[PDB]
Amino acid sequence: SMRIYGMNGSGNCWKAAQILSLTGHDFEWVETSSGAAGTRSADFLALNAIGKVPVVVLDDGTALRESNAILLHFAEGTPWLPPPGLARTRVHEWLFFEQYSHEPYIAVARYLKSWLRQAHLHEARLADCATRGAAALDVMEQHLAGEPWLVGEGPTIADLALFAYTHRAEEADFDLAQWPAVLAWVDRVAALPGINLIPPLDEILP
Amino acid sequence: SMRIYGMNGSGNCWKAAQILSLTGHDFEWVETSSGAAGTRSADFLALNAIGKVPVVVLDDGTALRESNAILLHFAEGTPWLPPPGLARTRVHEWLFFEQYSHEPYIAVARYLKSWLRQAHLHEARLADCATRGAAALDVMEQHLAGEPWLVGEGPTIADLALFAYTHRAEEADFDLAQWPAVLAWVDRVAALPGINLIPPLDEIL
Ligand SMILES: N[C@@H](CCC(=O)N[C@@H](CS)C(=O)NCC(=O)O)C(=O)O
Ligand SMILES: N[C@@H](CCC(=O)N[C@@H](CS)C(=O)NCC(=O)O)C(=O)O
Repeated sequence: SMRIYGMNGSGNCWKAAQILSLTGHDFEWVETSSGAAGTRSADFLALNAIGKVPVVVLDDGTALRESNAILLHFAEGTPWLPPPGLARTRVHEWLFFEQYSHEPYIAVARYLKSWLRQAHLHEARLADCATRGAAALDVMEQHLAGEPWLVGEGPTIADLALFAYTHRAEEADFDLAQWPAVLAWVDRVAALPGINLIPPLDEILP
Repeated sequence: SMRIYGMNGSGNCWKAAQILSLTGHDFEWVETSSGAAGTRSADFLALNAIGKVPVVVLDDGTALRESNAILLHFAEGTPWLPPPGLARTRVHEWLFFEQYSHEPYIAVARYLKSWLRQAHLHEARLADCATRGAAALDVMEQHLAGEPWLVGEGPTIADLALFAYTHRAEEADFDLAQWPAVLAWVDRVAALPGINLIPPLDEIL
């Protein structure tokens, strides 16, 4: 039976659970810690040498890693992933934008401020995050002011990939009211059948 | 005719030029500055709101961005990219690992040290790059010690994506002799027909 190794509250892990649920796959969740008892354990590194969650393990033992690769793997042949061509390429562009220009600022600031509550250890990092995260939101705003979805005329895994952390941007100290087209898109994605939100970290973390 | 907006010496821009030449596409290179005269100019931001090179613009006006998306776009239907399935997923995994775990350390160290020659101004960051870049090479080494290519039995865009900066790792002060499987793989990729190396940055300056 299929397993997701993940951390409760993680947007990257949410991507994996969300696409599995959207595409009709049953799975077992395995709560995995950070460090020698989890992501840096012998057993885990045997699944993923990179030492990161999410990892999805198929009933045949195959271990899949990288949240955006997991989105691509399970969305293949569904309306969540266009076929090769311009639309698929536009999806790819947003997924690499997400990993390079968005996640490292939004997800990280949320982690440091609302998960660890270590704002004080990362003043420099956090100011940079605030600036570069705002720039990533500006890119999303510019696009979503003119089209309601990231690609083509309907939702795709590009929307899922950027929704993962953007829907919880308040925990990274971003006020989405200042990016009204992004806010409207967050609401549009949240209203889609089958989409679930990450509850507030304060309510799910020990 | 097709254009590539890029920076000479850039590994990410090399990915675009390299896949276009491997797949038989002629292109015009357009050198693009960093900042108001290039990547942050109004004309360039109209092509790519992210304000980053490479950008590939087709004759019909279509502007493509993100070096790994550009690899995916032009490799589709060629031996460089398998059709959907497990091997194709393995390719994706390496492309995301490259962007998240490898490029931000190896490409950035190379740029700050060997392009800008400002190592003295980025101490904490470059120490972090040295540590995390080494970890990324360890992942590559563990794989490549057991097989010659990143995915399956032959070269794919996974190899191209990782080769782009790894082949010039010496400019970020990584000695590839210390990762012998990665060293062997760099030579293996470099020997494929039509693969061109990025010239040393000291020849470009
Ligand atoms: N590029 C990866 C990044 C995943 C990632 O950063 N995972 C984190 C949690 S959100 C992790 O496993 N932390 C590393 C550790 O604890 O060692 C992806 O999108 O899957
Ligand atoms: N994820 C991008 C990264 C590209 C990138 O970092 N390009 C830099 C090269 S210096 C850039 O254009 N930055 C210019 C700017 O931000 O103004 C890709 O792979 O294409």
